[PDB]
Amino acid sequence: KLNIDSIIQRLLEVRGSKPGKNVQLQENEIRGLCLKSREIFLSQPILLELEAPLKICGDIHGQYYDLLRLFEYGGFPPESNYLFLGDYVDRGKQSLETICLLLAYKIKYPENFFLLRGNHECASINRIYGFYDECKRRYNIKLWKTFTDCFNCLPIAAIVDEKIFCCHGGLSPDLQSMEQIRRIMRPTDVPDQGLLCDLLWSDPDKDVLGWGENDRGVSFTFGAEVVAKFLHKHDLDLICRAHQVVEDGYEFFAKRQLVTLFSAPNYLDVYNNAGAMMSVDETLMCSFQILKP
Ligand SMILES: C=C1[C@@H](O)[C@@H]2O[C@]3(CC[C@H](/C=C/[C@@H](C)[C@@H]4CC(C)=C[C@@]5(O[C@H](C[C@@](C)(O)C(=O)O)CC[C@H]5O)O4)O3)CC[C@H]2O[C@@H]1[C@@H](O)C[C@H](C)[C@H]1O[C@@]2(CCCCO2)CC[C@H]1C
Ligand SMILES: [Mn+2]
Ligand SMILES: [Mn+2]
Repeated sequence: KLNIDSIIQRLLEVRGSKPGKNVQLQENEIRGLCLKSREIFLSQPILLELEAPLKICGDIHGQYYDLLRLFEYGGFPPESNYLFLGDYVDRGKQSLETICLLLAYKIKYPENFFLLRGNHECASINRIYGFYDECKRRYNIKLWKTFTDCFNCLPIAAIVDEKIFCCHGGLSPDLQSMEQIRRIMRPTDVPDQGLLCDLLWSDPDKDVLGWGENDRGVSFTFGAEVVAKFLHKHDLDLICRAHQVVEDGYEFFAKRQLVTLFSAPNYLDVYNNAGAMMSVDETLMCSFQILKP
């Protein structure tokens, strides 16, 4: 009953309009996007096994027109396949248009479009950093809770061609086998510290080789040795994550065993960072497409 094509049409109708122009979908349409995508998320693994070619994107944080710029540069679905690493809402001015377009494409192209969970796809987080307020203003809190129920079902990681491990934050001192991830049950809010918490919040740190203290006030930091042990144990070549703002949109850490992607140019209007998107072809060759602010 949900008219996906009309929703997409209206959402894309603003590409070319003055940045900031809102697209106000009906409440029933947004709830449908949430309920239908949730079903698909639960129907697919929590640890996705994808194949190149694919375009991987980092944080978007409600910068809708920048999301439109990414698609125009990388190709609107289904021209290209996409994998987003999380943090779709909060901070930006248009989290609603942003998340709705993404859910809409997930429903429209369930086998060629994927979305991972970021720490901002968490109630306790998006309640404070913007999304809740945006829903309260343009719609209502009940709709916000519907979004939360959808987010609690997002997959947590993906492996591209058995070589690239993708997640939002990073590793966990609790992560020993890939099975541990695959066994995580949904829906789930992340109520306790531990594996899922770390996957959503950890960061690589240049100072320590093993495990360190995280300035975020949650989770930990991990060094090059930790990364090395992980990659070899699971026969992987690289970790692709997001979660941290980087100047060039992308940046390597842990002696190039990990790459961080961030796709929200000029973050919060304060940073003058660029946004980036990483393209991976069938020859498992990695390439970066930058998006200047
Ligand atoms: C969000 C965050 C963290 O990520 C953030 O990490 C730190 C370390 C590095 C990071 C810096 C980021 C900068 C680049 C940006 C640039 C701009 C312009 C603004 C700003 O924006 C930050 C938030 C946000 C969203 O914009 C982000 O970019 O991260 C806050 C500091 C701001 O100067 O910094 O700041 C320290 C402050 C910390 O503050 C909150 C943190 O308190 C959240 C807290 C840990 C949570 O705890 C709970 C309980 C425990 C388990 C987890 O859930 C409940 C929910 C919530 C209260
Ligand atoms: Mn994050
Ligand atoms: Mn983020």
